[PDB]
Amino acid sequence: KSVKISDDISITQLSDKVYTYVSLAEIEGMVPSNGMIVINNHQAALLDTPINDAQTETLVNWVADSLHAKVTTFIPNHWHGDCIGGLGYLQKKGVQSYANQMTIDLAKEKGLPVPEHGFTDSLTVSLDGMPLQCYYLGGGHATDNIVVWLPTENILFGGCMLKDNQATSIGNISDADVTAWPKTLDKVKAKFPSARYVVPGHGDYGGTELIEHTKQIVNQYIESTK
Ligand SMILES: [Hg+2]
Ligand code: NA
Ligand SMILES: [Zn+2]
Repeated sequence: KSVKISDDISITQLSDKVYTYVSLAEIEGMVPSNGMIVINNHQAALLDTPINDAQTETLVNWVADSLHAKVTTFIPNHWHGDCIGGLGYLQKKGVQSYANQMTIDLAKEKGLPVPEHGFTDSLTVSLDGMPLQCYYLGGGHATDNIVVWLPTENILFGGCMLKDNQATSIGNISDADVTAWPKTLDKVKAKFPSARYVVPGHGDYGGTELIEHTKQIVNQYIESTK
């Protein structure tokens, strides 16, 4: 059940420990972005932030006030705004961040907020006992794009690397590695055959079919461009 927690942010529960939110932002489009909120021992991990500090603040305050958990952790999918737009506020709030080194480096050269701990292959952050496993399986939608697996929950936040079942466009391929994209998706499917829920960057979530679907979109793109 979708729960509007603001006129722009709405949250939806997938399990007792996991929630996926959608924040909307006018830009391009009044586009909607997805992210997660993983809770344990009154500790929250925000996975991706809303387009900015304002939205981010609203969400974090809702997690506290409503979910009765304090966001102490943050992991961005990659350096794009719908991933780290609210990192500044979080840092202001004292949040520990982890991200692919690639992301850290890009945000850096981009004068963008910088996640503070950087990993290169894979990493597991124990959200007070709860494992949040991050993996860099290759380039996709963005060169630095990662996925975060919640083993205990069997939930994959594949991020902006996966498209919802209704999607039909490859999207912004400005920072994408098109040719790598299909192989990454291959590694992802193979790596999480147990995905109960697969959550993408924009749109509704589903199951592992989101992987094969995104891969259909990309391969077709690669063919359209004979
Ligand atoms: Hg993202
Ligand atoms: Na997001
Ligand atoms: Zn992006």
